[PDB]
Amino acid sequence: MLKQVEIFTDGSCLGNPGPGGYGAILRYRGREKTFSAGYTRTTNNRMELMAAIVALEALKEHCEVILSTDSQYVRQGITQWIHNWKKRGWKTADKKPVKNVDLWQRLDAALGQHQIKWEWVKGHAGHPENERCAELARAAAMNPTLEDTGYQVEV
Repeated sequence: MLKQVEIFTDGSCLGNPGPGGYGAILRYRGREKTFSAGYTRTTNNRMELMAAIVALEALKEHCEVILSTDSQYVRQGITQWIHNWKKRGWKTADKKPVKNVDLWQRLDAALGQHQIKWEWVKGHAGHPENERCAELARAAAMNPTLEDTGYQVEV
């Protein structure tokens, strides 16, 4: 039994906007849970974020997590953006809502419930788990069955 929750995530999109999907593997309690869904019209950035959201919202209790992902998008947000966006009420320099605020807020809400350690990996050098996430993400993108109601073109 592992003493830390381990999450692996990836997302993929066939357009901008186009069919996308995500794959996330969660090692928790003593089980390995795999999550994957496809959206008819979305973006690659929204799928990377959606993959982390889904895994984290699957945790019912406060946990110690290690999230491994190659998303530059998540990495940039976690490390350079989110802290300053919160100070600014989630507005850009020109006072408009930040792009994908819906998902960033939803991620934020999940983050604050656990003790997380982020593992930024190189796509070309991932764990077999990262590689499976991509497979899942790809498959999902060829069979979308959900609507990304949050997706906008505007902001």
